[PDB]
Amino acid sequence: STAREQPIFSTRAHVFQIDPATKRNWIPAGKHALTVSYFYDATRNVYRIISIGGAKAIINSTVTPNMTFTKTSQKFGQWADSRANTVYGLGFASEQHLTQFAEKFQEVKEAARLARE
Repeated sequence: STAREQPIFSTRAHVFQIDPATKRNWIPAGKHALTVSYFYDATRNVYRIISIGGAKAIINSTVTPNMTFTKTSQKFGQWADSRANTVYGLGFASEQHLTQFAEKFQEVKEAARLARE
């Protein structure tokens, strides 16, 4: 619990990102399903969504007080990251998995809100 980086939640999902030019077409990021997790950075007092693929951080989004995750199908969800200047999309294996990720997003945003004070 005293770790610099504390794992919070991990799940599997295929990752995508909206095309930066028109923000209409979805572009797969790392074709295969990857582990997507929420971590608590005790060094910066922030929560982050991280996903590693091909020795690269396909996702490293800091969860801010007004960042929102929206379900756009029964198994897909997305969120805009204004800091990173992109939009991430996740395709889960089931509706239950999407629900799990979304509920954790909300629980973690609450922390960020209090974290911001």
